[PDB]
Amino acid sequence: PSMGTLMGVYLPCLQNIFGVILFLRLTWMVGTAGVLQALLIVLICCCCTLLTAISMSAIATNGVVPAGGSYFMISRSLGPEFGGAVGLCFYLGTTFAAAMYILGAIEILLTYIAPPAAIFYPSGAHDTSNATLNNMRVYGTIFLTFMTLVVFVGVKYVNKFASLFLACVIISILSIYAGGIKSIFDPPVFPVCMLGNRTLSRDQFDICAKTAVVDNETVATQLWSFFCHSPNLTTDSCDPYFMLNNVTEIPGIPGAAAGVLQENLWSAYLEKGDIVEKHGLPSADAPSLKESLPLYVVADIATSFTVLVGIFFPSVTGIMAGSNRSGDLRDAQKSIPVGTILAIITTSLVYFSSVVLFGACIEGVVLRDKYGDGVSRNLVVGTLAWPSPWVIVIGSFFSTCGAGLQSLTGAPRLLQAIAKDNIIPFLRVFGHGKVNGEPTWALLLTALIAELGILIASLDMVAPILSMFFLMCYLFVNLACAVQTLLRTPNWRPRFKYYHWALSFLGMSLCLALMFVSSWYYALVAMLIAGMIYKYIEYQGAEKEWGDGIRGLSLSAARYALLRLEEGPPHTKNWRPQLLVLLKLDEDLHVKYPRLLTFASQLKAGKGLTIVGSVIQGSFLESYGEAQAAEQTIKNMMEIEKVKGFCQVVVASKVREGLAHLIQSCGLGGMRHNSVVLGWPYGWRQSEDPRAWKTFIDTVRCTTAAHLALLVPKNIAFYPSNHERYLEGHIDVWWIVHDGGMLMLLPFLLRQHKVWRKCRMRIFTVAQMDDNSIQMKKDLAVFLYHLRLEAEVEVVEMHNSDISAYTRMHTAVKLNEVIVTRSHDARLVLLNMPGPPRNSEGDENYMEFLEVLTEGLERVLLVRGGGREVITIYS
Amino acid sequence: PSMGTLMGVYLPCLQNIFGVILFLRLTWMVGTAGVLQALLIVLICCCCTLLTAISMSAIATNGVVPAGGSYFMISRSLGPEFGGAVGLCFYLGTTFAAAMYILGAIEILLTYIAPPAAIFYPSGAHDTSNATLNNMRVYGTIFLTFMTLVVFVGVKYVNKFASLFLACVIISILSIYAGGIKSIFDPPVFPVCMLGNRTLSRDQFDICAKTAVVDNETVATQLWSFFCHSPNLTTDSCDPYFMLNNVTEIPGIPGAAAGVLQENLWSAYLEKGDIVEKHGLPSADAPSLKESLPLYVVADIATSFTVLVGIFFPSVTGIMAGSNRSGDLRDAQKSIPVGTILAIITTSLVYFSSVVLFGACIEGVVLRDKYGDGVSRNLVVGTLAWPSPWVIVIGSFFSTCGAGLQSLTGAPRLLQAIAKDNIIPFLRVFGHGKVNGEPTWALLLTALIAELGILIASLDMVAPILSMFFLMCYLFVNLACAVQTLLRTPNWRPRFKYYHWALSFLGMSLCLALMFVSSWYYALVAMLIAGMIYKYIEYQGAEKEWGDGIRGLSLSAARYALLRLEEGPPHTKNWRPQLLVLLKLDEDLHVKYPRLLTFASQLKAGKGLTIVGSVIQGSFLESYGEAQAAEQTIKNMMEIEKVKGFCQVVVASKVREGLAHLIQSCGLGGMRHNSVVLGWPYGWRQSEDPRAWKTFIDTVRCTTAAHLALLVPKNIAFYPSNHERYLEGHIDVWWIVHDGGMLMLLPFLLRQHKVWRKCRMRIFTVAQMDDNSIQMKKDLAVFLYHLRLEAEVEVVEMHNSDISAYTRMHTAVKLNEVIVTRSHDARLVLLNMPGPPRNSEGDENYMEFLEVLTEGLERVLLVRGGGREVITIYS
Ligand SMILES: *[C@@H]1O[C@H](CO)[C@@H](O[C@@H]2O[C@H](CO)[C@@H](O)[C@H](O)[C@H]2NC(C)=O)[C@H](O)[C@H]1NC(C)=O
Ligand SMILES: *[C@@H]1O[C@H](CO)[C@@H](O[C@@H]2O[C@H](CO)[C@@H](O)[C@H](O)[C@H]2NC(C)=O)[C@H](O)[C@H]1NC(C)=O
Ligand SMILES: *[C@@H]1O[C@H](CO)[C@@H](O[C@@H]2O[C@H](CO)[C@@H](O)[C@H](O)[C@H]2NC(C)=O)[C@H](O)[C@H]1NC(C)=O
Ligand SMILES: *[C@@H]1O[C@H](CO)[C@@H](O[C@@H]2O[C@H](CO)[C@@H](O)[C@H](O)[C@H]2NC(C)=O)[C@H](O)[C@H]1NC(C)=O
Ligand SMILES: [K+]
Ligand SMILES: [K+]
Repeated sequence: PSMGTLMGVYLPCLQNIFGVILFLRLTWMVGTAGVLQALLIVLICCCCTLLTAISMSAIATNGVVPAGGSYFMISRSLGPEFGGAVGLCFYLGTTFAAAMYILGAIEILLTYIAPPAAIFYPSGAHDTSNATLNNMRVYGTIFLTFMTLVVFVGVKYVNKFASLFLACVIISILSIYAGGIKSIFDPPVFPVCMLGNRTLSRDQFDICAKTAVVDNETVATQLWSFFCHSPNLTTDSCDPYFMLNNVTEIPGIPGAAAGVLQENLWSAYLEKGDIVEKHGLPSADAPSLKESLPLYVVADIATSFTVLVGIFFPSVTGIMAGSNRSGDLRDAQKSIPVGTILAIITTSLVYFSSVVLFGACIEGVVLRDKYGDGVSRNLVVGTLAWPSPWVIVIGSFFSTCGAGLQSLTGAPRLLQAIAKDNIIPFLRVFGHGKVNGEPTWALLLTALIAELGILIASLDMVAPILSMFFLMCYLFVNLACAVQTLLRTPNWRPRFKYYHWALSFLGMSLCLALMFVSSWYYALVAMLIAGMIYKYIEYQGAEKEWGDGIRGLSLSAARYALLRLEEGPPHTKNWRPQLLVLLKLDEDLHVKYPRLLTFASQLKAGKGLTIVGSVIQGSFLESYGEAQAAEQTIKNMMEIEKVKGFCQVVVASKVREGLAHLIQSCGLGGMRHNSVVLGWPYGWRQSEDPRAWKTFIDTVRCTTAAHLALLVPKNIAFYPSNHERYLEGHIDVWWIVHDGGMLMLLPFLLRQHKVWRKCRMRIFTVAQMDDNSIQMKKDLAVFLYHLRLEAEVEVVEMHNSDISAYTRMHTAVKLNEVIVTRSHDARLVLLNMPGPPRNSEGDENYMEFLEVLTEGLERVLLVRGGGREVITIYS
Repeated sequence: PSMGTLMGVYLPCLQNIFGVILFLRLTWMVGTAGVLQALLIVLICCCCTLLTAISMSAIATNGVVPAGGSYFMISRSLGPEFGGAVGLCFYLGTTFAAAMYILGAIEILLTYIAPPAAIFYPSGAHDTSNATLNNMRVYGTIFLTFMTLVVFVGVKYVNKFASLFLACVIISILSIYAGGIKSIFDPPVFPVCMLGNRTLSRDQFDICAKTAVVDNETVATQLWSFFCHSPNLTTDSCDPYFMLNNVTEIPGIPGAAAGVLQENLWSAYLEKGDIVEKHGLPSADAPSLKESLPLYVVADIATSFTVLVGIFFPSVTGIMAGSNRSGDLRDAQKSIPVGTILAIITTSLVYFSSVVLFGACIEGVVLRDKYGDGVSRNLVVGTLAWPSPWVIVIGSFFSTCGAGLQSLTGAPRLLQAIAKDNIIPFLRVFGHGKVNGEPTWALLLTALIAELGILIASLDMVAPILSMFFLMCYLFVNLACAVQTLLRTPNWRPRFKYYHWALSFLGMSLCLALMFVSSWYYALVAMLIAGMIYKYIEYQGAEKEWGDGIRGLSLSAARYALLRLEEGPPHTKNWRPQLLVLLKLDEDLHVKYPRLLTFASQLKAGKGLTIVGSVIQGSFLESYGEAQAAEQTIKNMMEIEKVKGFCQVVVASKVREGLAHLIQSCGLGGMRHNSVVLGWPYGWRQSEDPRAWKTFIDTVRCTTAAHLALLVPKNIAFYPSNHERYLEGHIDVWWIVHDGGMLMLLPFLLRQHKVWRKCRMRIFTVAQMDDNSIQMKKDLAVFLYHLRLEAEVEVVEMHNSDISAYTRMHTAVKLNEVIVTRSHDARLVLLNMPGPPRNSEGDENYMEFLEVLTEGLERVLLVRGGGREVITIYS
């Protein structure tokens, strides 16, 4: 591990991000859309790329930066899914970028260097735009096969050629800028011929004039014959437009001044078939024939803001190239982000400055002319260069061929990596390699896809697909980062100093909008294939890890949610009850109190969680069938009571030991239960053995030991069935000094049912004789009215000296008289359960008085909190 | 509950589905696109509607069909979510349908019945198409407020007017078809004026001729003056086109023959500003001035297939109207589907037949003329009617006004219902109602939205928005049905005889494509708002049911997945191991064998679930802190071993009782554990108490009683840490007569780790002397090669007479000698664990001899299945 930061990540990213659009389709961009819109487009693309770089840096800061490429980092940081989709998108982008590079190199070879090097000439104006496409296809396939053979046998020569090509691009840029600086003092002389208001083409004729002077006489020029098909100057059978307008010679490079910048500062789009047009030149109007149109210059494609953005976008892709040597950096956590960001910044600055230079040095005629038709078949960008345009042409050609080489040697690499990681089946056969490791069948697949792309044979028509794939990958990386940060995933801590999920969300939205505005059907199909591959990967993973069923990807979801649930710290406010239900089974293996199940169902109304549990005496090794039958019958009984939950039965030797074990064993980590529901012991005096009720008390102690809310309804046989409706009544809630957090909440949560909806609460808190409640009543009423739940509230009590719940037998009947006289007709009574016996011997007399505390009442529901259970909403 | 099927669901659905597009913009559809394309569009729309009807019928067959409207049915059948989104989409669709109906009524009143009833006249050709829009806005707002007041005070009159309007529509259709039949014998005389190839407008001038005969002389007509601005026939200062063509009187209704159908059988689109043209009429070519263009007929909008589909789609919406009276049908499960399907079928048949009639009776000129400009300002559809066009005009006007009334009285209904169900907060204030129940502020909201829609003031520009909302609702209902069926959700049993999830998926795809092809930005914004409201509803539900945190919607997901997990029947093939880990804690509350955790981590490699458990002796009521500390320290220790799972600690009085309870208590319903991992007792002879090892044996019995796979590694101290890598070795697997299902699977699952990846399996199954294994070796090799996992396989054994695992002490050493000689150098040894002791007294000597099977060996991993455990992949 020994590599610098400039040599490790800066230079490779710089050479990858720079491309051929800068040398072929940037002056056209500035000319056809104006300086302001050009800067706007560059700014938008730079913004999405920079936000994606921020997200990539956040990814690269997390973890330990596993060695090997850039796909491995994303896969390790974002799970097995979100890696296959982005991997395939990147692969398709690389394999189409190779084809685009081949097409650009072929174009440079054909229209600039050696025009005679053509197979099928486009003879005649008829069917002009087919021979060029056929030549493109032929040369593309020949170059593709030759370069596949070149990258087959040897690769290290290509490896050093990479630095060669970077040097070529650098010298090209410096040449351009030196020429731009020289343009201040004295510009090069590259005249352009002008006819009326439109522009001619100088490649065919020689002199830009109507009539010339030869042999001491005035004679019509070659332009006269080529435009009027009449070698006699007296004929008038040609276009009236030529005889109605008059010719000039405009300097192709006027210099770098303010006026030239002001002239072409505004947008001027065009439609296919129109003529690139000057703005400030005088000209009359007249019709024209159809034979003269071939001897003009014409826009080859309809131009628009969206189309221009789509064409320009590939000129900024290549951000993720600064991770191919991730296993070699001396400092992985630091070098990658700063290097990537600096590379993006310097490319953006060069783009801005070059756009301004083109706007302020070349007029709107040359810039709006692809292929340099208006200027002697010459490259427009090379007109500015200092020594000569040929250095620019050679540098562009070498850089384009080299970029094709790296793309074609890089796509099989990640295809083989994805294949060897074994997440998609057929990639397994697509994965085999040579003895050293160089791919041997994936190269054929990428060659076939590159040939398919070349078959289109149009540089402008291929760039949008490249843009779609790269934008789609960027959308997934941004979305993954944003969601992972927001929803608290474990093992995701991007300790980067300038990261925020809002930035990732904003970049996602911005260049999602870019992806859709550019082309909606390509975006739609890309999204469909990405979603399909994501779901297929998820299904394969579920089949592999789990029992290989259609239920696997539900078990996976449950496990993933339960693992997410561990990161958060418990607990905040807004306490809600979660119920554990304890039942007793008759000697005939049948339930005893289904009304308790009905009550538990109507309290939660099908929300939250409920775990019904039971205990069967006996050994486990000889009573498995009994437990298996009891679980099934409890499951059947729960279905008819409209309660949704889970069941559990544990065979044990001691029933109280089984209950104690069930107290904290039910539920998984974080998915626990919050409260316990247990019944009342009926006829304990009838039974002679204390064990009929002592176990009861024991359970309470455990519920106090585990800090769990305890609910013990009494007279469950009188509780209403799930069918009997109620039309009128009053639910009394006798709040006392403590545990008021939920005593005012249970009526609110229970009101949301078809049974008790008609009733109204009658909270009747005690008014101790020590201090009156004139203002306390107002404060409590204000607190109730501030919350959603509100009802009649009063303050009344008979005595305060008696110490019942202060920290004591007469105080039981003393309050019982008031309760019975004031709440005899109430439908239901919420009441605070007292504390457990102080010592072990205090149990008996305990059971002595709680029942006379509820003697005479029909229905009571004793409640104790024994925990923290703070509440904020509603209550 | 007493209602028929024709009066309950057929007639209301028929009345709702028929609209104003049929009477205003259907002849235009047939004229501008041709019969074939019209039939194709109608077929596509009918297909999506019919598939949505199939899905709706499947929904209506499930459950008990809860009473009240149609929103309640969807909400009950598809959960609280997917109901709010579709509810809001339906509400917006209805409140824009009201505006569209108002606009259609305004147009009918303005351009057909009383032209003078205008406020802002469009004087002059300048700014012509804005005064009409202003008139539309003024009349729209005045009738909006008037109709809001009408539906405010009284509604019963509107209720009977509904049947009135249905009768009006029926009589209108009957009149149209009677006129179509009459067209066979003798057609009505409605001449159209023709100039050359283009068509004039008869509303302004009177006679369609060049020069008339008056006062026994030849005098130029009013057309001469209105088209040449010269009351003298000798002038020639007007359009040359008029002087080079002719004038004819083409019959506007030629009859119903084959030739007329053939003439307009092909598509003919047009662009905005163009003139409708006859196809077979001869005419010369000449230029024209700009003063004559106003005295022609012009297409008011650019026409295309997509635009025409978008305009036509609202003419089929209204399927869900056959569920408003759901709480009153005599038979809910049967009447709704058949009635809805029959209504859709009869509407489709009427649409097809009327399209064919229009194609085969009316020429392509007037059909392509909106507002009937070419025929005396007359409605085109009313030209065919038997008595007179006025009956059609009156019926259309009354039907449109009534449709607006029902839309405006229906939207507040479901708005109030959604508000009262309390799923979105501000709907609470939007929900207040009068004493009877009629809404009082929701009506204000829908009135404002309808006013906003009318502000557009264009019938064609409003229909696509309705189409988008209705299609979005249909997309959600179809997607919900398809996913609900596929993922085996509980409480979803659509017992309909003609339902299949493939149909719902196909309809979803088809009119998702419709929604996107019509307009992509409207579709995008609709999807964004639907997704946002869905997520907001989910978040609010999580906050309400759960502890009101950002973790709520993860608990909800876990619960929902575990509830889905119960429906499926266990278990299919492809057994996979799920581990429960048993640990012993030192007296100093510290772990003993972290190497066991490392082994459990490398065996699963972060897949499946792992539930570590422990047991602490003592009472629970006084040892809570010990358990709380032990759980935390085990959680800390698990993190460094790269194992992901859950922990559980249970305080108990008997350690073996705690283990027995932990056997089946860990995990929830369906999220259970499949196998148990327990260590080996070291130095049992050193200990005098049998409980040091007897408990061990006891655990095995429980694992046999619960039918759970048992794994007991020996010499765990020598097992490698997850850091020490291995370069060479051999993992011996000594398979025996039984339990071969996973003995060949454990090496395959364990191979996928960075430590054991270098090793290779050496399966060495026994070759009993009873029968050779020459062909059995070939069969086993074929079975291995068929699966992914394969390795060296041999057959060897020293004797077969000895009965070791047949159902016995010398047979231990007899096999031990062979094992030690043939597998001494192996890295790891997989071996089949024998059966438990036959009786209780057979435990001791049991522990006597198993160890001689492992005597001398370094690492052994004894395995027993004790279950079913069938495997299909790989193995
Ligand atoms: C030749 O180019 C210029 C500008 O189009 C014209 O030549 C002279 O300049 C003015 C400006 O148009 C003309 O109106 C004069 O008639 C020209 N002659 C002078 C000033 O002596 C002229 O318009 C062009 N030639 C033709 C035939 O159009
Ligand atoms: C260039 O000069 C011509 C006059 O020779 C300008 O006039 C346009 O001529 C074309 C051809 O008939 C018309 O279609 C346009 O409508 C004319 N433009 C008008 C009338 O504004 C032409 O605009 C000039 N081009 C520029 C200034 O870019
Ligand atoms: C209608 O008749 C005209 C001749 O009066 C046909 O000719 C068209 O004329 C316009 C106006 O100049 C041209 O733009 C078209 O190109 C002509 N079409 C031809 C020559 O085929 C016109 O086609 C007729 N339209 C029909 C039959 O639909
Ligand atoms: C307009 O009408 C005249 C009618 O005279 C057409 O002239 C045709 O040729 C001679 C000369 O009048 C007549 O005998 C024919 O009967 C005329 N009609 C036909 C169909 O041949 C003239 O061709 C018409 N111009 C059109 C249709 O553009
Ligand atoms: K690039
Ligand atoms: K309708």
